[PDB]
Amino acid sequence: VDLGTENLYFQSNAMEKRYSQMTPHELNTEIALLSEKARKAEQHGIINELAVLERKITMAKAYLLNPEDYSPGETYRVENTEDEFTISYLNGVFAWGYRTSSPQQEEALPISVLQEKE
Ligand SMILES: [Cl-]
Repeated sequence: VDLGTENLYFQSNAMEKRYSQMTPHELNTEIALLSEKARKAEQHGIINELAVLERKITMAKAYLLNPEDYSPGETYRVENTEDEFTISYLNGVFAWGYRTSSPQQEEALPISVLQEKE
């Protein structure tokens, strides 16, 4: 068993544990540092790395938000897409629900990507 293929499960859990204990100021500092590294990756076209950093930023941003500001049963726009996502329930910093374009698939998205409808 090459459990190393699951490297990101352990990295992800460590990140979430770390962010869950941060103050808002610490999260803002983390996001600023990640954003500066992302800017550098973007300016050099290092796409893979830019994507890794942006996924971390999206997660850090979810820890700054308040899960109670999101409502089960409400439908939101998924940031940077033309999709709509209806929330089934919240757990941690994620909203479990489904996209109106794939209503047979329950799935989870960080609350930071849910935008109130316009
Ligand atoms: Cl995180």
